[PDB]
Amino acid sequence: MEVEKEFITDEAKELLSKDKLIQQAYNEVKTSICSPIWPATSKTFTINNTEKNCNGVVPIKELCYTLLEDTYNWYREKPLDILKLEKKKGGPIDVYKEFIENSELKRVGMEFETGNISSAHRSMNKLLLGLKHGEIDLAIILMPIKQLAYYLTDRVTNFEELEPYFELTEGQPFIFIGFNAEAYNSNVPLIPKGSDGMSKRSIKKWKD
Amino acid sequence: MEVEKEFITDEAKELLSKDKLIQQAYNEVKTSICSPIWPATSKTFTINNTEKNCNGVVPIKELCYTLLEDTYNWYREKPLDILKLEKKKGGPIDVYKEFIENSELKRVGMEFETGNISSAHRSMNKLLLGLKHGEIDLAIILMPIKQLAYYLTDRVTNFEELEPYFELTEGQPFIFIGFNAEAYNSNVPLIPKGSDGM
DNA sequence: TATGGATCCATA
DNA sequence: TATGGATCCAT
Repeated sequence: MEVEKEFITDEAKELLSKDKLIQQAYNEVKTSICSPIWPATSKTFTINNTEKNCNGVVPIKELCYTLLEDTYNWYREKPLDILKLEKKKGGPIDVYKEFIENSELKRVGMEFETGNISSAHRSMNKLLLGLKHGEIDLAIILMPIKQLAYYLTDRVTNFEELEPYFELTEGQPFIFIGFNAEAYNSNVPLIPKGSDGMSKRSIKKWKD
Repeated sequence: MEVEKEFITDEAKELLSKDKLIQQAYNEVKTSICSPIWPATSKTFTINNTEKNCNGVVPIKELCYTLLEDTYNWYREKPLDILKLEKKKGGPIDVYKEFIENSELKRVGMEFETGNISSAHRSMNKLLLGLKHGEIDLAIILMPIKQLAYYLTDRVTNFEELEPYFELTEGQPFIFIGFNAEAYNSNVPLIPKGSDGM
């Protein structure tokens, strides 16, 4: 997979230039998102382009999550205190990791959005909320770009469609990454939808 | 239909206290939202409570829009300049109306959310964007409360689920209103569904 | 009566 | 075209 579009707030740029732990986080994220391939035996991600919305989204994230969790030690389902404890309503964050080096600690929250575009607004607000309540120091949202999404389940989150709203995270450190396949072709197999595209891996939950 | 819950940012409270144009927009929407009845012969909104999520959501909004549009003169699908003109990306706002009186104009935008709860965040954000850009002066969101939603299509916007995010509108004039059915009864007809997604 | 999602719809 | 929406799913 390749990263083709990115939006970095000014606040995230400042941390990205001076801060080594943030620098480290970003690198683990980029490398993880560039890792997905299709098919499994290939060295790049090629997507079937026979027709509009022909592919399901589930399997596309697998290799990204595996790398973060198993090679980089990020956790899944970290709940925010403002939600679990105070409001007692609202689910957790997709991915999370604490980066420590001597006295320094940096907490990063991230959501890899492949749901409907409307869900991304939710992920965005949810990260907004943990940033404003001091629970995370940087927020990251990963999603496909529009070109890629043309061949995915209809209406999934795409960079270009969320882009007019990026402006609502100003004043906070946030990074938006739009990924695209490295090739389009109808020789490759279709990513399955439904149960068949379902992940069957055990996930590294924060509660462990 | 009844209005059962409401959250008014302190900024909207001020306006609702001082502004007549604002009070008028408010009473209009309230009257309209209290509009829906079921069945069509009834004087109130009765909802078939046979099973969880047994009713569809479309025909619920009908009578509310009708009053807004036909009686009160609000306009549907009003595009925002930041999106249609500047960013050149994005859809319009659901209901809009200009309150003009003397040298005064009050611009109100409103979203009647019956889509997935996730959508509600899109609506909230789009209305925050119009507020931030000075295109509207008050933003309002109407949604079912959880009790009523329980009988509607699974996962539709419900007051209580959006509630933890109200604070994201802080500093802005906003109004969230949650409506409920006047009664529940298994003898009234089911609100039909469509064939969306799955 | 919990909650993030995954999928397809209809009208431009 | 592009966009808001509706409908069930999985844990």
